[PDB]
Amino acid sequence: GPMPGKSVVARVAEAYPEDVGKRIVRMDKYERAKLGVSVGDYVEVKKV
Amino acid sequence: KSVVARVAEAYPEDVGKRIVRMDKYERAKLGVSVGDYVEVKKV
Repeated sequence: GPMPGKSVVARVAEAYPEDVGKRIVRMDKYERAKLGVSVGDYVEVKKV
Repeated sequence: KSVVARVAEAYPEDVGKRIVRMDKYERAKLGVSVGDYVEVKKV
């Protein structure tokens, strides 16, 4: 059933070269599902 | 030092690995390095 979006803790990995400078983060469907976001949505990232 | 970024899909090889790919500008603005851990939340 529907779950609310939750914060996710993830390990930083380096960007693919075509993505550099585009202010994107690539995250898979499991992280997006837990976050409650779709591709093209915006997220806030903070150090932990 | 929160930074806003747009979500893009994962490369197939990265699916299931609990990573977030971000470039050198984002890492600098966040003050993090590859391998560090970050918290991500929906805007």
